[PDB]
Amino acid sequence: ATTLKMGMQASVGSVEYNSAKMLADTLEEMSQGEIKLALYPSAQLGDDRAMLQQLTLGDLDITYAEFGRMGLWIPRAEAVMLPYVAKDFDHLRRMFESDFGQGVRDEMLQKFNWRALDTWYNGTRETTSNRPLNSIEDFKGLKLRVPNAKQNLNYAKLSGASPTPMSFSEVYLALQTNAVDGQENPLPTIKTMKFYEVQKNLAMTHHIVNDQMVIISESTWQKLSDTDKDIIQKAVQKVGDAHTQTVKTQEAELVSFFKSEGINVTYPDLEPFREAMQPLYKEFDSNIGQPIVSKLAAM
Ligand SMILES: CC(=O)N[C@H]1[C@H]([C@H](O)[C@H](O)CO)O[C@](O)(C(=O)O)C[C@@H]1O
Repeated sequence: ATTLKMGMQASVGSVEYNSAKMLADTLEEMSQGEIKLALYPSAQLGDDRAMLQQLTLGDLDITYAEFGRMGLWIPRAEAVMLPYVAKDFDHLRRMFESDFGQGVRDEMLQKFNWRALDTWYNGTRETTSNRPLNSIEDFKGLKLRVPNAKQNLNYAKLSGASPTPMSFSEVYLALQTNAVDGQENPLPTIKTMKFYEVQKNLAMTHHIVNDQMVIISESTWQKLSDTDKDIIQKAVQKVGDAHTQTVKTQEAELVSFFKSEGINVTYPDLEPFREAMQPLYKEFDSNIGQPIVSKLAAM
C-alpha cells in the first residue's frame, strides 16, 4: 500500500483542498486501496517554494505550483506570469503545451526532479482594498499585500501601489488590523479565506491568470509501478476537469455573492494597467535577449 504525501498552502474548505481530497478518494478507489494520499494543507510544510524544494529533495511527493512560479529557477518561465500577458486559462494552456512549455517542463524534470502531470485553472487574480479602486490612479500609495512573488510585486509597484510581500497565512490578520490596505487573489480564494469580511471593495483588475500544476517528484514517480503511474495520471486529469470547471463557475457567481455581502465591486479600465506594464515587458525581453513576451502574448 503506497502512501504518497501531498502538501498545499490552501486550507480545508478551499477548492484546492477539495480537489486534492477528491484525488485521494479517486486514487484509493481506482487502486482498490493500494495508493493512498495523505494531505498536508494550510502551509504546515511551508509555502509553495518550500514544498517544491521538498519534492526535489525527496521528503514530499506531490504539490501544487503555477507554471509561472517555475521562473524562480527557470527564468524564462517567469514570463507567463507577467501581469496581463496570459489572457485566460486556455491561453496559459497553449503556453504550457507549446514547444516553449515542453522545454520548461523538461528542464523542471531533469534539473529539479519535478514532473508536471497536468495544470488546472486556479482563477484570475482580482484586487481587494479598504477604499475603492476605480482606476489605476487610485492605486497610488495603496499598501497592497502581495505574495513572495516578483510579478505580483511588479503589478503592485508599476501601478503606483506600495507592495508589501507577506505569507498567505498572515493576510487575513494584516487586513483586519489594517497593517495593509488590500491584497490580490482569485475570487474563490477571497471567498474561502474570508478576505471579503475585512475588505469593503473588490476591483476586477484581472491582472494575473493562475494555473495550478500538479507536480510529482520524479524520484517518487520512478518508484511507482507503471500501472500506478497510469492511475495517477488519469485521476489527476479527471479531477482537473472538475477543478477547472468549479473555479470557472465560482468566479462567475462569486461577484453576486460579494455584492450580496455589501462589497463594492469596481471595473477599472484595464488599458492603463497594460500600458503601465510596458517597461516591465521590455526589461524582461531585453534581459533575456529575445522577444519572449511578444510571442507568448500572441500564442
Ligand atoms: C500553489 C500555491 O501555493 N499558490 C499560492 C499562490 C502562489 O504562491 C503565488 O501566486 C505565486 O505563484 O499565492 C497565493 O495566492 C497567495 O499567497 O496569495 C496563495 C496560493 O495558494
